[PDB]
Amino acid sequence: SGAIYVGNYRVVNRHLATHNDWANLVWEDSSRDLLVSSTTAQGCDTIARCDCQTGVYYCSSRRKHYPVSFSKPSLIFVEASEYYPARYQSHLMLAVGHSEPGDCGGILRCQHGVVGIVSTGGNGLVGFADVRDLLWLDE
Ligand SMILES: CS(=O)(=O)c1ccc(Br)cc1CC(=O)N1CCC[C@H](C(N)=O)C1
Ligand SMILES: [Zn+2]
Repeated sequence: SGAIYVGNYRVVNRHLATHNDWANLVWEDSSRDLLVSSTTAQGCDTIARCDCQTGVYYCSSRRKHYPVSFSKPSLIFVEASEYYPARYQSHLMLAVGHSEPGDCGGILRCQHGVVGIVSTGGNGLVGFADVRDLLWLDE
């Protein structure tokens, strides 16, 4: 579980969004597994605007942060689940690192700020849904 709080926005995995998130919906994209809802309180997370391919992510199944090299956002095939049929997830980045069900929502950060959140994984890999192209989160 986990979310990004920037300005008047909350960014969470779309498959884990709550009733409040859907009642206060700003934007959602099932192909990216992302949903953004509005908040009354102000958020101070900084979003990175870069093309970093290294960073650090939070892994809740280990209560630890790990450094990773990750790929550029692209379309990657993702297996069926209680949340989605089999499909290509877009804007997804892969890294070699530990992740297991329950880890979605962990933040990936580089020196510039928040890069994305855990969205997929398994087999010694971890997948992150990128948020660096959503320029409107800041303004
Ligand atoms: C594939 S797994 O070994 O069950 C796993 C491992 C790590 C992590 Br983080 C998570 C899982 C499950 C997984 O990737 N899901 C379920 C939730 C929605 C995801 C999606 N973006 O379509 C796909
Ligand atoms: Zn960066």
